[PDB]
Amino acid sequence: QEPTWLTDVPAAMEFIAATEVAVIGFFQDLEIPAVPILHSMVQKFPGVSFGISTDSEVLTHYNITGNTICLFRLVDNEQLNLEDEDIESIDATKLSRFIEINSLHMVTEYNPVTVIGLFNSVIQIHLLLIMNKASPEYEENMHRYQKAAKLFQGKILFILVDSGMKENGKVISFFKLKESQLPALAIYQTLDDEWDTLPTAEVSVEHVQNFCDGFLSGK
Repeated sequence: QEPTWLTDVPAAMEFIAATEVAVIGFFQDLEIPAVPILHSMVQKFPGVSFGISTDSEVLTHYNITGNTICLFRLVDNEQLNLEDEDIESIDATKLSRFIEINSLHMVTEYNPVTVIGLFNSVIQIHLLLIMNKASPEYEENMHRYQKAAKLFQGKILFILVDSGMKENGKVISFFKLKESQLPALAIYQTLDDEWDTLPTAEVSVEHVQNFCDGFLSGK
């Protein structure tokens, strides 16, 4: 596949808004390795919209000064730049990992890569839904979790922790929760120590919303 050409500001915003995660190359000239490198990511990241613009007014709207590749994401309205020497010495693996790390969605799956992205968002409150992907109720619970995530966008990053995976045993045990108590919610702060849990949760929008609104209270 190939990146979509972006010729004006309304076309660019629309392109970025149509997708939870967009990656756009903003170039003052196409004679740099960033362009084919950017092209090569498309087939690799099927869940990302790739665009490209040389248009002056586009670059200006996004406050671009010189060759920059940006990742945009709905969930926290972020715009992350790969600029200057990052882009000068850009290779595919560095762009690849940058996209992996920072591809946060309305609900992001938890793994050691995404957690880096999650911890570096301006949003400092994280919610975990800890349950097993092989549960009967996984789909329904997840849909409802997605619905509640919309209610708190800009405020809380909704995350899924698949308890069906060994790697996640330690994160689950930090919150003093056991397998038999799942599905459960755990909410915490990136810069502060307080957290809370809702063991044996019913994952209804109302329950999730109440749990979040309680945590947000006062802070």
